[PDB]
Amino acid sequence: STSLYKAGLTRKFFVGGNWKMNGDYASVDGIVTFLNASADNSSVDVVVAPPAPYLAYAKSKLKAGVLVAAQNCYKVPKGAFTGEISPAMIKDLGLEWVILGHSERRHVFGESDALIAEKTVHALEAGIKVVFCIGEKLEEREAGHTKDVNFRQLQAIVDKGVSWENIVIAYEPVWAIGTGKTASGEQAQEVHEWIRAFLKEKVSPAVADATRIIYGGSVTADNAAELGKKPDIDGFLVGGASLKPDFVKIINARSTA
Amino acid sequence: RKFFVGGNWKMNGDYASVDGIVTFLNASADNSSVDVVVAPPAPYLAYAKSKLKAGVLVAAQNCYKVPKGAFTGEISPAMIKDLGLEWVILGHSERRHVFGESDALIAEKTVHALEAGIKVVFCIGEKLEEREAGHTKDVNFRQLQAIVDKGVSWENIVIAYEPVWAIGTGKTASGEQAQEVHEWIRAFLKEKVSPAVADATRIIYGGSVTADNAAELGKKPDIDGFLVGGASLKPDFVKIINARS
Repeated sequence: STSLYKAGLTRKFFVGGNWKMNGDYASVDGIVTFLNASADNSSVDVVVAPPAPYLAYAKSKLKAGVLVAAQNCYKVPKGAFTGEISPAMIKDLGLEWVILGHSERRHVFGESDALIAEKTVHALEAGIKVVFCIGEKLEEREAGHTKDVNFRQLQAIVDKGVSWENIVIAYEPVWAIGTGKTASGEQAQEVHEWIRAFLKEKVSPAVADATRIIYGGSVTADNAAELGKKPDIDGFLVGGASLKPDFVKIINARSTA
Repeated sequence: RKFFVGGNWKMNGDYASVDGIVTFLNASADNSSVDVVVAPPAPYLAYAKSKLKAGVLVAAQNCYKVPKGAFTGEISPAMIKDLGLEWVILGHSERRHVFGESDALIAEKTVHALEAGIKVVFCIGEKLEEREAGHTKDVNFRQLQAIVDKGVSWENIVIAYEPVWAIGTGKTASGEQAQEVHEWIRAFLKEKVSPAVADATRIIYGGSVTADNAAELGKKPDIDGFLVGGASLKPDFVKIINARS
């Protein structure tokens, strides 16, 4: 059940920017410009996810401090899957990150827990790191099933026997995505504590304290500092605000003072 | 109707293998009587566009129904155009049956893509069980009726008939089977749209097309080209492009 003890600050912070279906050469140029000019908050792993057609472009222009990730991928390296990309391609492009299980993939494009778990297992085997997304819908939280949803989504990869060194868990309540309805620091902290409790029992105390757990869902330059006060929130997954200069303010808010 | 040959690389490719394909394609001379389009995986679209001779156009393997928005993992016609491309494959069997894209979603994608000013290779095809049950005509017509219902125009649409049972199995449709379906498709277009559209719309065949059968399939008058998967990854793809030469 939902643990109570707060974690110590023993994990490297993480701030990811998911551009979603946004971007063209000109706008990507603009983003890369403010990202490169930003201070190199070495205390924070910074990752951005451009749409597939702009992955190589972004990597060629970004400073070493900003890593590039794919927004999704499939479960085999090569094959007859029109419209899909694989970890092999991600590696070929010189990238080492991928976002899997994003709310939009699960609820707009119907990706199942099983599929997402298979993708995760394969991506990890390939040597790429994964930002594993989980989260409940408003009706589910109101029915008191926040824990049940997150448990199932996480158990899906535990059952596949994945290792956790290269996994960053992103808790993103569906109701907070692009709605401005940000979870309160308290609400987020309690879910993150529960997630660590889950990891402690399902895996090990070591994994629980080493695994980064970031919050996503209407994170803005104005609430980042406030949310970052919670020891169990190791960073954020940013959507809309990752397309603007405010993304830098969010990174600065998370970095060591 | 000018011959149309498309190469769908599907989820295949890295810089090295893409370079190999670009090499044999660039080595070939252009054929005035054949339009050639290849569809690289999304991460290599720009790379392929910069490396390929002007005679070969690049197409995206899929896209969504809005120009921009919160749809992680999706690309749009706006991006396709920004990349300098003018083609997209929609409704491919793998999207419909492996990733569950509905007839309605595909029709909406098609409407949006055409509105954006890009051309569409609209894919349709029945499964083995549907053909055995006598619904080849029904299934293919239903998939087409979906865009007819949306009121799309057809000047920028190439129809790709690819029976599911013939994809990557080596179980190629015979020339007679394909010709029969393409004739039905034109009848559908002549009735639902117009005689002009029925005669102008290019209908290409896909499903285990190889250098061994392309020449023979190409002799059927209602087949206006091919959509090639596995065979598009090797040099003999050029023999398919020149199927009517």
